[PDB]
Amino acid sequence: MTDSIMQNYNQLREQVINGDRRFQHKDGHLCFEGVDLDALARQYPTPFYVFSEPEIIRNIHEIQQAFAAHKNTKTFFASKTCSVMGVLKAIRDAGICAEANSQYEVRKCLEIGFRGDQIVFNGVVKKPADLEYAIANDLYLINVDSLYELEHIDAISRKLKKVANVCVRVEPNVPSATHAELVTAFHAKSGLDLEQAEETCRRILAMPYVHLRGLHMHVGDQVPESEPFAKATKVLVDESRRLEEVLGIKFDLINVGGGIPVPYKYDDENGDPLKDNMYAGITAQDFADAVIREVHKWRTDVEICIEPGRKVTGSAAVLLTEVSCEKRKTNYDLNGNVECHVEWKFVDAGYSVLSDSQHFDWFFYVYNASRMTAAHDAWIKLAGPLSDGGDYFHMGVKGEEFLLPKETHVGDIVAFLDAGAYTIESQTVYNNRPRTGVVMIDKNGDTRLIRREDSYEDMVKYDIYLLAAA
Amino acid sequence: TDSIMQNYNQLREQVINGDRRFQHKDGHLCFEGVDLDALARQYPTPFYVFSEPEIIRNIHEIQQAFAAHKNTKTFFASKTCSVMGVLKAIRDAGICAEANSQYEVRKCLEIGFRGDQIVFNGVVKKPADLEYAIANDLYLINVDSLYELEHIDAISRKLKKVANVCVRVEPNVPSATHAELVTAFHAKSGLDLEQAEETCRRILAMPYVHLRGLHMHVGDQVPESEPFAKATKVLVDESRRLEEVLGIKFDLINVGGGIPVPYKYDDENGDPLKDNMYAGITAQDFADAVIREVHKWRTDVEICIEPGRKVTGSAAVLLTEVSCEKRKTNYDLNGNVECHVEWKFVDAGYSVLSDSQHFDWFFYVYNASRMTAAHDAWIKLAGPLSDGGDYFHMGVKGEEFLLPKETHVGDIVAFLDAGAYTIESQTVYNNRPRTGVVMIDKNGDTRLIRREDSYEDMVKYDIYL
Ligand SMILES: Cc1ncc(COP(=O)(O)O)c(CN)c1O
Ligand SMILES: Cc1ncc(COP(=O)(O)O)c(CN)c1O
Ligand SMILES: N=C(N)NCCCC=O
Ligand SMILES: N=C(N)NCCCC=O
Ligand SMILES: [Cl-]
Ligand code: NA
Ligand code: NA
Repeated sequence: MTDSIMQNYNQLREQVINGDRRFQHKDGHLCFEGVDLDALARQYPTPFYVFSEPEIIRNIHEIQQAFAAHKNTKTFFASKTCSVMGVLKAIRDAGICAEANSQYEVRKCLEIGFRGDQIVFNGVVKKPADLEYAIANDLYLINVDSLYELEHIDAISRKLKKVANVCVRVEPNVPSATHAELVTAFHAKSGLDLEQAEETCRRILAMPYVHLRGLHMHVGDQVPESEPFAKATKVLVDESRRLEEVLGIKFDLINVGGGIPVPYKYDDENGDPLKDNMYAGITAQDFADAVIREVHKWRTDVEICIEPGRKVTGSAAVLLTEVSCEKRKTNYDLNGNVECHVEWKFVDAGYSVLSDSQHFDWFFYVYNASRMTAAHDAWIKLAGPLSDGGDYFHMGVKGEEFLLPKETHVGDIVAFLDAGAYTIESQTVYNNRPRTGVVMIDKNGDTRLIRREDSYEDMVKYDIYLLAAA
Repeated sequence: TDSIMQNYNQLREQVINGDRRFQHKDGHLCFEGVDLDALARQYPTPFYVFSEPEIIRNIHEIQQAFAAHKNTKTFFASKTCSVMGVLKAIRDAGICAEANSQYEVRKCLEIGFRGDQIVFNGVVKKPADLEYAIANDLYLINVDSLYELEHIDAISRKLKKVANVCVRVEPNVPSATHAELVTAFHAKSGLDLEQAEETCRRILAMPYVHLRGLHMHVGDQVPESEPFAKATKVLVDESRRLEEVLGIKFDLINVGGGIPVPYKYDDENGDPLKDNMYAGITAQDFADAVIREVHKWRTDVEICIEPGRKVTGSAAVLLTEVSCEKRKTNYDLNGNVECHVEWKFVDAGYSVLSDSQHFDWFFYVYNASRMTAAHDAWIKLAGPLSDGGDYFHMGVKGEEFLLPKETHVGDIVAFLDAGAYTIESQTVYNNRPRTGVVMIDKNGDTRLIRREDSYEDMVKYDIYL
């Protein structure tokens, strides 16, 4: 079976450079929208991320095509997924809107060109200063998370004499087959209890500068099944319908959140999405079909807002990291007898550069971009440069082991695929390694830097100290 | 439960009545005489406050531990915290510095550590990194691979500057810390022990590489003395043997770091070998084991140690403002009520205090604004991030913490023992800024030593029109 695993992985390798809309090969190198990534990793210092604006556009089209059966849909990119300004601008250019989770996320969306009526503000903590900024900028929605926050919205909206447009976020009591930390609709810190929606909405109606637009929920992240979306949307729809009758109102909209999964493992025939959510399980079309069906049982004219994040960018980046050292190690037992030997390959990216590979057991395809057409036929362990004993990549092809060509040598470029969601803002300067540069491939296939690597002077500029040596 | 609550409040009283770091005044938690509620009104929360006096106390513990061995050299592992004012306090306390990257070496030099006070560790030292170290006359480069040693030979020859090295070896010694924190067993780091002899033979023959000794590091937060005793004995036996074989006298032996810090103080209720939030040993037990083994061989040789966590761990407190609150209902998959949860939201989440989420790390949590009030209410403590999992799971009982029932939005919550591995691991996830850092100096005065990331700082890395 360990040869079949190896055989299967190289079947996947050949699929990347043969039937993948993102990738080709040239001179034995992995290519991304026609850009030789080996050559690219010689022009910029590794490790760095390369994003594909073509692939962002493709993903966005998939999301929008998915909702064709409901004309009045509004799509808000969850900027928490990636808020590099060049990536935000590409998403604005593609024609959808923006969702933000903090005052500075709202500000950067405004700065990059999203209008206030293109921005939704989510979050379990919106301090008075955050609310005042949001209300002064005529945000499309502030998705109210608590009665405490609502009291501030009432007072600040009156103070500003500006209408605050709100959804009431409710927990629909719907679990999902994703990471425990990634469920947000079941025993959650976020949202009001469903039971509190009625009186909350009633009070918003009486508030002169707070305009109730609808109800909000968000199921979770990387949800690999359509049923949670159907169940949760039904809860929201049923309460929306009931409140319309009870309160004598007509809701502008309903906001069903995000959570469309992205494939991080592609050989679906070998995977069970309900046991391993690296298998996506559903497409954007399944998500749309589930949401739209439930909403249409209530109104076909109401506006549906969605908040996809991961799906917009997840598949649209690659992490490029150079093999920087190598060693063979012996593993002994407690009495000093050999157990095995381990071929360690060290790349210049650790978990401070790719957080979820460590902290959320996230799988990304790993290939030798310099030897993309070579058989990946050696079992190796892939370590980062950090001090932590545990800074190596545990989510291997088999156990903690990866497959690379037996010819791999120091200086080869290793590529992590599907590296575009939740990979940039989560970086650290642990061990004072810099956070990575970020390169963008535009619609013409041309590359440019859209974020610099942190410089040394960046490592210290935040500190206040007396310099001792120049 | 009632017992857990009484025990937690006995611990609370001990914080303000029998802890060298803390007092109470006006009902508020004080740190070295500084009112932390008052301090949190002067700076935007969340932020960290470090105590230079406690850093000094910790270094004194470490150096008093080694009183039986005159020639001991102590290198603060700067990966623990390299805020420049923290490095300055450590430098001013009189010990040395260890670095894990070219930029760590540079900031150590810039803040005033001399080259001869700096050890460079790392499994990846690229030629540019090695050249920078060699050019700066570092006391040690702890060689981690033969591949790296070949670059050291060539660069040292090219610069005509002597490179001072240890050979790091894996001692084959497991330890009862986190799997991710073991570094002396099945590790990515070090050479196999059998490779030491030939590697040392070849270094001797290199004209611009000087062999100082052997190096190992057992792990981080090691709750037991036996692994250090056993790993040191391995290094000492092989140091003795190579001295005989090669006819040399080693400069030193470097036994690394790993002195644990108490994150739970009620040791009478603790199993350190299952829950290493209990420290299990002290610096003195660490020194006793190391010195006991080295002294079977040489009493004159220099012992190098690389403590990180022990220097700063106990010397900081994360201050975070209660910023929202709500009560929720947890239902089962049949609409039946399971329980009722009181959520308190602070303005710090795991992007500020990484290890509370990513390594299941426990820190004492108290209401600094109501530190003299009974912590008599069961709450769940959430951060502000989008993630549903951004709440503090390492509670007083399960995922539940105790705070005064009087707790209000605007109160200041303190996380204790927040001084190790808490700053450089922060992120700007959700575009919340990495925190400011305040230092209480030796005279009890406060000053900002790191600014909170501003909006501008965070967009400044991007290249856009
Ligand atoms: C309220 C809300 N909206 C949308 C999203 C986006 O999630 P995803 O990236 O999985 O689409 C999130 C992030 N979990 C969220 O918290
Ligand atoms: C080589 C080396 N020495 C010293 C340390 C510091 O360890 P600690 O903070 O547990 O004392 C580390 C990090 N575990 C290390 O990798
Ligand atoms: N999360 C932490 N503290 N990791 C590092 C432990 C020491 C290793 O370098
Ligand atoms: N680090 C990750 N991916 N967290 C969950 C992402 C969605 C939550 O907001
Ligand atoms: Cl010293
Ligand atoms: Na109103
Ligand atoms: Na020599």
